Amino acid sequence: IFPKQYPIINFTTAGATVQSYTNFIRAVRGRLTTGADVRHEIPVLPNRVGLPINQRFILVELSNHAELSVTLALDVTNAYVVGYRAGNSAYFFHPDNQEDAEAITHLFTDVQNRYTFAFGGNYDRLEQLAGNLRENIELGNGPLEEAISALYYYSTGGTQLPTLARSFIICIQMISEAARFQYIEGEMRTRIRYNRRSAPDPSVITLENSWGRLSTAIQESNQGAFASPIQLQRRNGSKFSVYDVSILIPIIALMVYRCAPPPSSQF
Ligand SMILES: Nc1nc2cc[nH]c2c(=O)[nH]1
Repeated sequence: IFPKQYPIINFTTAGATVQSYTNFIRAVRGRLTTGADVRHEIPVLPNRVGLPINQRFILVELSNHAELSVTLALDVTNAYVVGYRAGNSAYFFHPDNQEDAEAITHLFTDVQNRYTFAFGGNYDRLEQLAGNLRENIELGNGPLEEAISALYYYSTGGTQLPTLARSFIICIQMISEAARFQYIEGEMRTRIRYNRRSAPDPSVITLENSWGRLSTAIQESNQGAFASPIQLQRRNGSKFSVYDVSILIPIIALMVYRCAPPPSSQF
């Protein structure tokens, strides 16, 4: 066995409800952030520069309403889905650097088959493969159910890259993005609430694209005041500017490490 297995969080699309979903998201958030290091009341993700391999990844066990199981590997430093496991085969996205590649080799070391995609796992690449943009890809418990099915069957011959990519895009938003933004969590919650399945509107997309920007601004903000007005998008697509972190507090839940903690008065 591998010395100390990474924490595993489970979820199932079977009898999934708003409650179970909320629990899942809160659990993920709790495993990502150590609780400590919060800038302007918002918790920050662990700094990779000094983060040991053992406390680098979080496993997410996704099960279908038809005995299908798949396990995603979440990068604790940015809630980035690095890869997944199905049956006895592990698939990882092409790393952007040797450092991460070195870390990736520690995932699912007990599988018989390991494969590394030539393409990256970032939205821009995935959308090209899926032949569909996020704004045209539906989200919800249903789509998620189908997503798990595709991912699992990839290791058996189903393959179909367009579908495979689409599945990833779905899982990422419903898990990673949901844990990142309390707002996105709500969107998914409403969808599950009414057994709905719909594509994400502008406001959601913009947030996903601006996660890094926001994290930076909030950390380099003079006591909450942003150094420059950040433009965001509304549900109808209309743009608006944000000047203070206060407005974003109930929206964003987690931020990626950017600036080094100043006098850390952690009390
Ligand atoms: N792999 C991957 N993970 C995440 C997590 C948030 N956004 C993304 C993304 O675009 N790709």
